[PDB]
Amino acid sequence: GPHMATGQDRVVALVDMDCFFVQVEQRQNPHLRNKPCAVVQYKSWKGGGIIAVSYEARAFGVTRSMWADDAKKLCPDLLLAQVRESRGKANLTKYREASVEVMEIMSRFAVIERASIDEAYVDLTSAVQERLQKLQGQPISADLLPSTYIEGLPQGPTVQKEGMRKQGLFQWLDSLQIDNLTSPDLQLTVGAVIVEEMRAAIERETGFQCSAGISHNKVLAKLACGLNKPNRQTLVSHGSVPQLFSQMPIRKIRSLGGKLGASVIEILGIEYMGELTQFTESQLQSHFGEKNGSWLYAMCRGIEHDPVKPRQLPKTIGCSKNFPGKTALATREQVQWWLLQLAQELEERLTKDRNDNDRVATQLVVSIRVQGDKRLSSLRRCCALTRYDAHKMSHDAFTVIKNCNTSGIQTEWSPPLTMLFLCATKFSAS
DNA sequence: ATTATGACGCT
DNA sequence: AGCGTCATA
Ligand SMILES: [Mn+2]
Ligand SMILES: [Mn+2]
Repeated sequence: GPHMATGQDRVVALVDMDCFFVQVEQRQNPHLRNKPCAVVQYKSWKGGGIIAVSYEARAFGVTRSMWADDAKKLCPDLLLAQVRESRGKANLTKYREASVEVMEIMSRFAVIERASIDEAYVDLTSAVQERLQKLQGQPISADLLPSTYIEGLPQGPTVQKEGMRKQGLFQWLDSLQIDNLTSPDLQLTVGAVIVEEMRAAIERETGFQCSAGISHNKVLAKLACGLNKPNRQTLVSHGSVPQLFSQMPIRKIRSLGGKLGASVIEILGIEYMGELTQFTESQLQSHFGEKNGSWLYAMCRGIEHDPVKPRQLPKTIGCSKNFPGKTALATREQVQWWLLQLAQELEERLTKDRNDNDRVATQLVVSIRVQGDKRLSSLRRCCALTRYDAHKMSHDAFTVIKNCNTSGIQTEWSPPLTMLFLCATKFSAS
């Protein structure tokens, strides 16, 4: 245990915007503020599909992946904002641009890894070292942590939520050894001070509220972020992990929400993350492979080494559209019209990207789905991307897929297409 | 008939 | 390269 690496070398934060597309719409339209509201795409089919939900609306049981007509049954006064439509399809440009606003603010504090349209990881290790020296070994005042929860506290020997939060924070700060500049708990605490500042800057400069997690790695930071949403941040210390994990369903951990997580549970006969500690690393590797087993063995002990990648920008720019049920594309001209629609939005986004970010895509991926099939994608073919023009891209896309047509006559398309996807990839500096 | 994305791992 | 998994609004 002298040599037992603690996995406490880094301070990592995860910042995630609260109900993000909803906040974007509420900033634009003040009538939606502090109301049960949701963001919907399309409208004809069952009122449209919900993709974001305000906390007021979640109180009524409204969720994402709910049809708006069904959501209105739970919440009759639900207000709805519609995703823009351009060239016959949902267009997410407003939310992508809002995301850039937030990411550029975070980048003033540290290197960030864009993890989704509305969240980024922050490696704060260096910022913390600097703030620690600025500090002088003064105590950290509760006043510097006005929206911070310390997971696991208060504990040991009032019934208000904010009262509980301060109780826990006071116990944490009372215990801290601010004397030691290499203390991991102290380092997390200064990390949280910086994230309060970052979150204040995001709200001041965009109007958007967010939550955050602070811990020693990405998985714990992501988990921490969720603990006290909305508009709060949570510090998960190395020490808080045994109790936290002792009743944490395995599926709650990032990457375990799917088939792998289900196989951990079934094969091992366990339910909670903490139960993993009873297996040897070799045992876990035998069941889940070398990489996953090593990852699980360390992760259940609160340790993970995945770095925060310095990447603020998406690696791919894609445009996709489903043609569900009876709207499936059964005609050549239909297929070519929609490929052009997709290609025109792609050209628009690619040109904007080239101007803002000094880079050019070099590969065009074309993906389709066929009726009665499978899975999200039936077939994925790549071809060169040499020019940002929609007509070339759409013609090229048709070329690589046109032989998928089992149809006897080339005017018809069989079996009908239920999805088209164009994705630009393999960016190079330009 | 959730839809529209976007990253990463496997072979 | 093409496929599959996991994730987010
Ligand atoms: Mn969010
Ligand atoms: Mn998110």
